[PDB]
Amino acid sequence: PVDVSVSIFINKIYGVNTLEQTYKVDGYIVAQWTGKPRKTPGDKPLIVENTQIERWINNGLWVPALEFINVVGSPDTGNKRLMLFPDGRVIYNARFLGSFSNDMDFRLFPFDRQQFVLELEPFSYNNQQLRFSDIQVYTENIDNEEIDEWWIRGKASTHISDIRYDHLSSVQPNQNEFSRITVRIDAVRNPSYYLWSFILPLGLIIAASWSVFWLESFSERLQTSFTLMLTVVAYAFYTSNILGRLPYTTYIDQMIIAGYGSIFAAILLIIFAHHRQANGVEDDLLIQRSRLAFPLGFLAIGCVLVIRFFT
Amino acid sequence: PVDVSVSIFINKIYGVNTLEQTYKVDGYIVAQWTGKPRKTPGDKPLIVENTQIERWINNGLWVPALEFINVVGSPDTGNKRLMLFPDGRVIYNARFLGSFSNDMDFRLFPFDRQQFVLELEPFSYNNQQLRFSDIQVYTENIDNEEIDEWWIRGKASTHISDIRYDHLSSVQPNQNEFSRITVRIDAVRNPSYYLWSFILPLGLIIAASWSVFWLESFSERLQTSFTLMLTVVAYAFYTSNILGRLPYTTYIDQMIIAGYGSIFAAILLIIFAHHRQANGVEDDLLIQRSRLAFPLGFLAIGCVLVIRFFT
Amino acid sequence: PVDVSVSIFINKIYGVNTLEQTYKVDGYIVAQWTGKPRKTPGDKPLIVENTQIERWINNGLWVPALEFINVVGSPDTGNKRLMLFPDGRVIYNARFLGSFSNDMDFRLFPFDRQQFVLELEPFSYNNQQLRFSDIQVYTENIDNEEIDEWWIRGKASTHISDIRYDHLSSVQPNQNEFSRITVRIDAVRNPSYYLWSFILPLGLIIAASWSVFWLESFSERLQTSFTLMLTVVAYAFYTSNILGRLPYTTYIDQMIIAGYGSIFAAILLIIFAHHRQANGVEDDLLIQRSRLAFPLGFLAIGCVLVIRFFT
Amino acid sequence: PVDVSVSIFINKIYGVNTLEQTYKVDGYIVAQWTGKPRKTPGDKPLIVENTQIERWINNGLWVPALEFINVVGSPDTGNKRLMLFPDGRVIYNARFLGSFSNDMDFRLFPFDRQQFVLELEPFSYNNQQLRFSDIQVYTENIDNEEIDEWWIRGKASTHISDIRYDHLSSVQPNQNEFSRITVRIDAVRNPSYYLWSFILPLGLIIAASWSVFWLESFSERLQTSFTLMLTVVAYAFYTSNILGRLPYTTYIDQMIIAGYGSIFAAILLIIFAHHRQANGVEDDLLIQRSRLAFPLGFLAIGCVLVIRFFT
Amino acid sequence: PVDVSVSIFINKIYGVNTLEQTYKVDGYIVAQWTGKPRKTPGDKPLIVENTQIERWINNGLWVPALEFINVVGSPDTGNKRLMLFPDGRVIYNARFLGSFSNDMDFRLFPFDRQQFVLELEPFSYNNQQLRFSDIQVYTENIDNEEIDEWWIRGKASTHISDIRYDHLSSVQPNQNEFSRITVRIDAVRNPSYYLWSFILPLGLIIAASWSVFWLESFSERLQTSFTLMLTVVAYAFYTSNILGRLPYTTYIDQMIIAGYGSIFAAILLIIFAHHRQANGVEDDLLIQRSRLAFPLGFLAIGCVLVIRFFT
Ligand SMILES: CCCCCCCC/C=C/CCCCCCCC(=O)O[C@H](COC(=O)CCCCCCCCCCCCCCC)COP(=O)(O)OC[C@@H](O)CO
Ligand SMILES: CCCCCCCC/C=C/CCCCCCCC(=O)O[C@H](COC(=O)CCCCCCCCCCCCCCC)COP(=O)(O)OC[C@@H](O)CO
Ligand SMILES: CCCCCCCC/C=C/CCCCCCCC(=O)O[C@H](COC(=O)CCCCCCCCCCCCCCC)COP(=O)(O)OC[C@@H](O)CO
Ligand SMILES: CCCCCCCC/C=C/CCCCCCCC(=O)O[C@H](COC(=O)CCCCCCCCCCCCCCC)COP(=O)(O)OC[C@@H](O)CO
Ligand SMILES: CCCCCCCC/C=C/CCCCCCCC(=O)O[C@H](COC(=O)CCCCCCCCCCCCCCC)COP(=O)(O)OC[C@@H](O)CO
Repeated sequence: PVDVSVSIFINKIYGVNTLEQTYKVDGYIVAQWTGKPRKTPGDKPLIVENTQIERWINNGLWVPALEFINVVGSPDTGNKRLMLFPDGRVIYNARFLGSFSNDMDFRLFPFDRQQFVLELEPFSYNNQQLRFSDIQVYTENIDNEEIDEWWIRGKASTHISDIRYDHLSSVQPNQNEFSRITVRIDAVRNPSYYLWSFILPLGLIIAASWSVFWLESFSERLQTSFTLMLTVVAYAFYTSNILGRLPYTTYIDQMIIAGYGSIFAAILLIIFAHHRQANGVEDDLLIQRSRLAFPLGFLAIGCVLVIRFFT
Repeated sequence: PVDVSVSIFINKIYGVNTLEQTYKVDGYIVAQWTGKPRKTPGDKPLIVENTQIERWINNGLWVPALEFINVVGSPDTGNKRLMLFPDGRVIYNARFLGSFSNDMDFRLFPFDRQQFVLELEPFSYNNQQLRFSDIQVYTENIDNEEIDEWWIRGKASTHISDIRYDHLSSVQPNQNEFSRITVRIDAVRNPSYYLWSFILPLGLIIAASWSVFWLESFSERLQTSFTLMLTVVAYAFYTSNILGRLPYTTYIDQMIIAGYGSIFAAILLIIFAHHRQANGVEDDLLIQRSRLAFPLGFLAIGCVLVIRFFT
Repeated sequence: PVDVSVSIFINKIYGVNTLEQTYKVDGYIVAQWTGKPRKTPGDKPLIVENTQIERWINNGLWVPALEFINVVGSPDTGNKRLMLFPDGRVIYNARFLGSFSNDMDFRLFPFDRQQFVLELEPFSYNNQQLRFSDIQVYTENIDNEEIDEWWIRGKASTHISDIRYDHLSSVQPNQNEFSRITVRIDAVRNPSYYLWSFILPLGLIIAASWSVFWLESFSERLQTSFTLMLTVVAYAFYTSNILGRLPYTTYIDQMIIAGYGSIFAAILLIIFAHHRQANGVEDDLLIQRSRLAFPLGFLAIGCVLVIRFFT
Repeated sequence: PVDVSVSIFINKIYGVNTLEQTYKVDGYIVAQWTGKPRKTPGDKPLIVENTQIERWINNGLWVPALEFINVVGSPDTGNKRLMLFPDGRVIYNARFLGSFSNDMDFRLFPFDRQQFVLELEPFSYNNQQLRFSDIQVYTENIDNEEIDEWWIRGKASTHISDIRYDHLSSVQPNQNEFSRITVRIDAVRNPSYYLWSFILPLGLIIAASWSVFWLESFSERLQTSFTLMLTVVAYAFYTSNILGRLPYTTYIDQMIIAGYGSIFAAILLIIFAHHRQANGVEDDLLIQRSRLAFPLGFLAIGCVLVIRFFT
Repeated sequence: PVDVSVSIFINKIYGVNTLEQTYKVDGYIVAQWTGKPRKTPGDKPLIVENTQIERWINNGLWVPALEFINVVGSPDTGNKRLMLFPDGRVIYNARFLGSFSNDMDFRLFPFDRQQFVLELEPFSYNNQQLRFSDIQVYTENIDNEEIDEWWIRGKASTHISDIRYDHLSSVQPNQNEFSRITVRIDAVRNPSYYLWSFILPLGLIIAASWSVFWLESFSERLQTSFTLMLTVVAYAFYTSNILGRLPYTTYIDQMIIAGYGSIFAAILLIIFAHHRQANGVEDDLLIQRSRLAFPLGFLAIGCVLVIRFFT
C-alpha cells in the first residue's frame, strides 16, 4: 500500500444542532503521500489550484478520494490545492465544511458531555492499497474555547482503525478492510443558560406552590395550585425544542415531572382535607403542619435524584 | 439483457420527518455486471474515481444510470468509483444520500409500525436490456438500533419486481417493463417520549378534573373545570406538529377528544345540578355519588378504545 | 415547424404548501419528434444517457429546451436519456422535480377545490418552429389517491394553447407566439382534520358559552365568558398558519368571528342585565329566558352562512 | 460603446418576505445589441441554446455578463438562448429567478405602499464600452393583480442611470462609471387580513374593557381588566413575526400600545377609586360617570393618530 | 513574493442572524498584481469574463485563489472578470456573497456594539510567495446606514496581518505563515424596538404589580400577583429567540429576573402578612406603608444595575 499522512486543522466548530445531533465542522485536510519522482518548473514544489487537479488526474496522477463517513449531506469543498514535489511526494490540501453526525446521549442534559467525531476514510482503496500512516489534528484554534454552549475540553484524540465492509466482499473477495481515521473532540455543555433561564423560574414556581400551603382560605389554595400546575405542565415540551423527542428523561424534564407530582400531591392533599372537613371544624394537628414537611420532601426527592449523578 | 447484481449498504437512516413522511438514507450502492474482457495496467482491477467515469463513458463503456424512484428532491451523490476487471466484469460503486418518501400510516401514533422503502430502478433500460439478477442489502450498521425514536426490527426484506410503464408504451411499443428493486426496512416507533411527556400530563389533568367533583362549593367546581377544559383544548394541534394534518385520528388525539368530552360532560352535569338546585336544598343521592362513577366511565372508555388494538 | 408529442408521467405530487401556494411535482417527461434518418450501431434505437446528450448536441443534433412556466425556483432535473431511432425519430425523456405554483382560492377552506397546474413551453422556439402535436398525461399513479389532505378527483385535463409574448415582439417581429401545454389535475381538500381538530373544540367552546347563561351567580357568568372569549380570540391566526395572510375570510375564520360576536354579545347582554338590575330585584321574564334563544340565533347564523355554499 | 436594448418580462412576483425585505421575481431578460455581420445556416437567425453559448464565447463572440445588483444570493438562471442574425445583431435571452431586496418602510403597516426594484448592470463593462440604449419592461402578466397581499398599481417605471464606482478607480483610472437599469414596480399592501384578523379582535377586547367600567363589584372590575391587559400585552410581537424587529412603531403596534395605556389607565383609575373609598361610602359623582368618558378619550386618541395619516 | 493590492467594495450587509452569530455580506473584491508583460488585441486591457478565466489559467496564467476564512458555508461567487494589461498587471474582480461569522458578545443586548469581520487569505500561497501590499475597503454604500437594527458607525478598519499555520509545518517546513486581511465594520444595535416592544409592556406589568399593594382585599392581592408573576415567567425565553442560548445574562433577561424576584417578594410578603394576621386584627404600621417602599427598592435595583454600564 501507500502511506498517507493526514493533518486535519479544525478552523471552527459551529451550528451544533442537538435536534438531529449534527454539528458543522469547518477546516483543512492535508493528505501527504510519496510517489515516483517528477520534474517541476525550477525545483520548487508545484502548486496546482482547484480546477487544475482534474487535468493532472487525467494526465495520470494518482489522487485518492478521501471521504467523510459520519457526514450529513454532501460536504462543501472549498478550494483544493495539490502540491507536488521534485523528490516525488504529493500533498493534497482541501478546505472541508461538513455537517457531521455523532450519536449523542442527553441523559444528563444541562450537565452534558458529548464528543464531536470526524470519520475519514478512502472511498475506493482498502488498506492493502492505501494505509493511513499517522494523523495529527491541529485543533489549536478551538482547543480551549466555548463555541455556543459547549466548552472544548482536552485534546482531540486521534485513532486509526480498520473497518471491514461486508458489502464489498463479493466485489473484493478477501481485501475489503478499509483504513479509517477517527478524530474525537470532547465537549462539555455549559449549563448556565438553563440554570438562570429554566431552573430559576421553575424553582420560584415550586417555591410559590410551597407557599400556597401557608394560606387560610380554600378559595385561594386550590385555584392557585391549579394555575401553577398548568404552568408547570405547559413546560413539558421545553427539552423537545432543544433536544429531539428522546425516549429517556433528562434532568430538566425529570424536574418538570417532579413539579407535576408535587403540585398534584398538593392539590389532592388540600382537596382531601376539605372533603374530610365537611361535618364540623374537623381540624387535625398534622395536616395544618404539613406546610413545612412538603418542601423537605421535595428537597429529599431532589437530593436522591442528584445523588445518582453524584455517584 | 445483462445481469446487474446490486449490493446496498445502509450507512445510516436519519432525519425521519413525519410531517412530509420522508426519511434521509445514506449509504453505498454497488452494481456489478459483466461485459467484454478488457486490458488494464498489470492485471489488477482498475479503479476509476469520480470525474473519470465520464471519460470512460465517452470512450464507449456501458454504465447504466440507476435512479431512486421514491426519492424527494435529487439524491446527493458523493464519490463514485468504477472498478473494471481484466476478465470483463464492471463494478459501479457510489455513495448515495437521499430523502426518500414512503406512505406512512399513523392510525396508531405512539405505538407505530412503519417501513422505510428504497426503490431502485434503471432510468433508461427495461428488463429486456437490464435485469437485476439479485440484491443483498447489508444493513448491519443499523440492524438493531434506535435512530431517533424508531427501532429497526428484523432484516431488510429485498424484492425484485417488474413495473410496466404506460407512458413509455408509445416510444417503446411492447417492451416498457422495467426491473425494480424494493428494499423494506421495518421500523417500530418508540412510544416512551409520548408516554412520559404527553400521556402523563394529560393523565394528571384528567385525574384533577376527576378530583374537582370532590369539592363542595360551586365557585370552584366550574371555574376549575373550565381551566382544565381549555388546557386540554389547547392540546388539539399537538400531533399536527409531529405528524401532518392527517384526516384520521391517532391514539393521542382520540385521548385529547376523550378529554374534551369528559370535561364537557363534567361541566354540563355540574351546571345542570346547580340549575335544578334552585328552589331549595334540592339534593339527590345519585349526583353527589357520581364523583366516583365518572372516572370508572372514563376508564371503561379507555379500555374499549384499547381493546380494538388488543384484538 | 416540427411536431413534438409529449407524455408527462406524474410519479407523485407532494409537499402541497398552501402558505406560498406551491406544490412539488415529480415525474417523467417524454418529448418525441421526427428528424432526418440516422445510422446507429446495429438497428436498435440508441440510448444516450445524461452527460452524453451534450456531446450529441455539440455534434449538431437538434434538442429543444422545454421549460416549465409556473415553476418556483429552478426544477431539479434527474437523469435524462435521449433515444434515437434509425428511421429518424428522436425521443427526449427526463425526470423532472419542480415546485410549481398555481393561483389557489381558499374562500371555502376546509371544503376546498383546487387544481395543480403544470405549464410546459419551449424556451426558444415559437410555434412556427416547434408545435406541440398532442399530449397524453399518464397520471395513473395518483389518479384516485389522497396525498396529504388532497384527494385527486377525475382525470388530468390536458390543453395545448398558444401564448403571445410581447417582450419578444422586437426581437421576433411577427412570430412571437409560443406553443404551450397546460396540465390540470383537480384536487379536493379533505376537511376531516379540521372537523375533528378545530371545528369540534370550537363547537364545545361555543356550547359551553351557551351553557354559562344557565348559571345564577354573576361572579361566574362574566369571568367564564371572558375566558371563553379570549380563548376564541387566541384562535385568530389559525388559518394564517395553514394558508397565507389572505384578504378574504374562509369558513374557519368566519366561524371564529361568529364566536367573537357570540361571546361579545353574551358579555354585553349580561353586563347590561346586571347594570339595569341595580335599584331592586329588577327581574324581567324575557332576559332570564334568553338562555335558550341565543343558541338558536347562532344556529340560524350558521345555517344562513352554510346556505350560501348550499346554493 | 455598444448599445444594448433590454426587455424584462416579469412572469410573476412571489414570496414577498417582509422579514428580510426580499421578494422573489421570476422572468425573462432579452438584451439585444449589434455586432459585425455573420453567416448562419440558411439566412434565418441561429438559435444557440444553453450550454452552447459557451462554445460560441470560446470561439470569440462577445456576450456581456449582465448581473442583478439588488439580488440576495445568486440568481437562479434557467435556460438561456443566444439568437444571432445574419445582419449582425445578437440577442441574449435568459430566464432569471432571483430574490431581490429593496429598502422597505413599514411606518404605515396595514396601509402600506412599497416598491419592488430590479437593478440590472453590466458586471465588467462601463458605459464607455456598454451603454443601455433603452429598456421596456413588459409587466402585463402582473400589471393589475394581487399576488399575496400586494396589489400591483400602475406601470413599472424604468430608469437608466449611471453609477460611479470608487473601488474600480484604481484599476480603471477615469472610466469607472457603469450604466444601470432600475425597474420600479409600485405595490400597495392589502390591509383586509389585518382588518378582520387583528383589528377586529383587539377592537372587541378594548370595547370589553370599556364595558368592565359598567360593573358594580370590585372583584370583577380589576381581575377582568388584568386579563384583558395581559391579553393585549401578549400581542406585542405580532408585527415582529410579520415585519422585522423595526425601530419604529407601525399602526398595529401603536394600537397595541394604546391598548396598553387604556387598560393600565383603567386599572390605575379603579384602584385609586377603591383606595379613596376606604373610610366610608366615599362616592363622587364624577368617577362613576367616567365609564362613558373613557371610550370617547380612546376614540379621540385614535382620531388624532389617524389624522396624521389623513394629512 | 508578489504584491497583491485588494479593494473590497461592500454592496450591502444583510441577514444579521444573532442565533448563530452570522451575517450575510455581499460585495466585490478586486485583487491587483503585476506579472510579465503580455500582448492583447489592440492595446486596451483585455476583459475575460467568467468561464473564460479557466481557459487562461489552463494556458498558464497565474491566478491566486483567495478565500474567506470566517465564512459559514461556501461563499456564493457571482460573475468574475479577469482584466489583463499590456504592461503586465493582472486584475481579478469577483462578486462575493457569503455568510460570515464573528464572535459576538451580547452581555449588553439592547445597547449592543458588535463588529462584522471579513477575513481574506490566500488558500495556497504563503507570504513568501504572495504578500498583500495594501487594502482599501470602499464601504461608502453602507457607511452611515441602518440595515435592520444595526447602525454602521465609523469607517471599516483594515488590517494586514500574518497567520502561522501549524498544520502546514510538515508540508512546508519553515514557510507556513500566510498573509491575511481583516476588515472590521463596527455596528451598534438599535435598542428602539426592544424599548417600545418589550421594555414598555414589562414596565407596565411591574408597575401594575406595584399597584396591587394598594388593594385592600386578600382575594385580589395574591391572585393578581400570581397572574403577573407567571406572565413575567413566560417571558424567560424572549432573548433565546433573538440571541442564542447564551451562558450569560443580558440586560433584558436580568430585567426579567428582577421581575421574578419582585413579584415573588411581593407574593411572599403578602402571604406572610396574612399568615401573621391570624389571631386578630394584627395590623402593623410598617407593612401597610410598604406599598410605596417597594417600587423605590426596584428603582434602586435598576439604578445599581445601570450604574455598572454607566461606569
Ligand atoms: C413524600 C414526600 C412528599 C412527596 C409528595 C410529592 C411528590 C410526588 C412525586 C412525583 C413523582 C416524583 C418523581 C420525579 C421524577 C420522575 C421522572 C422519572 O423518573 O421518569 C418518569 C417516571 O414516570 C413517572 O414519574 C410517573 C409517576 C407519576 C407522576 C405524577 C405523580 C402524582 C402522584 C399523585 C399524588 C399521590 C397522592 C397519594 C395517593 C395515595 C418516566 O420516565 P421514562 O418512562 O422515560 O423511564 C425510562 C427512562 O428512565 C430510561 O429509558
Ligand atoms: C358514560 C360514562 C361517562 C362518560 C361521560 C364523558 C364521556 C364523553 C365522551 C366523549 C367522546 C368519547 C369518544 C372519545 C374518542 C373520540 C375520538 C373519535 O373517535 O374520533 C372523532 C369522533 O368524533 C367525536 O368524538 C365527536 C363526539 C363529541 C365529542 C364531545 C362530547 C361531549 C358530549 C357532551 C356531553 C354529553 C352531555 C349529555 C347530554 C344528554 C372524529 O374522528 P374522525 O372524524 O376523523 O373519524 C374518521 C376516522 O376515525 C377514520 O377515518
Ligand atoms: C340575533 C341572534 C343572536 C345573535 C347575537 C350574537 C351574534 C353576533 C354576530 C357577530 C357577527 C356575525 C357574523 C359572523 C361572520 C362574520 C365574518 C365575516 O363575514 O367577515 C368579516 C365581517 O366583519 C365582521 O364580522 C365585523 C362585525 C363585528 C363582529 C363583532 C360583533 C359583536 C357585536 C357586538 C354585540 C352587539 C350588541 C348589541 C348592541 C345594540 C370581515 O370579512 P372581510 O372584511 O374580509 O370581507 C371581505 C371578504 O368577505 C371578501 O373579500
Ligand atoms: C385622556 C383620555 C383618556 C386617556 C387615558 C388612557 C390613554 C393612555 C395613553 C397611553 C399612550 C397613548 C399613545 C398610544 C400610541 C403610543 C405609541 C407611540 O407613539 O410610540 C411609542 C411611544 O411610547 C409610549 O407610548 C410610552 C407611553 C406610556 C404607555 C403606557 C401609558 C400608561 C400611562 C399610565 C396611566 C396614566 C395614569 C395617570 C397618572 C397621573 C414609542 O415609539 P418609539 O419609541 O419607537 O418612537 C420612535 C418612532 O416613533 C420613530 O422612530
Ligand atoms: C430591598 C428592596 C426590595 C427588593 C425586593 C424584591 C427584589 C428581589 C430581587 C431579586 C433578584 C434581583 C436581581 C435581579 C438581576 C438578577 C439577574 C442576575 O444577576 O443573574 C442571575 C443571578 O441569579 C439570580 O438572580 C437568582 C436570585 C434569586 C432570584 C429570585 C429572587 C426571589 C427571592 C425571594 C424573595 C425574598 C424573600 C425574603 C426571604 C427572607 C444569574 O446569572 P448567571 O448565573 O448567568 O451569572 C453569570 C453571568 O452573570 C456571567 O457569566
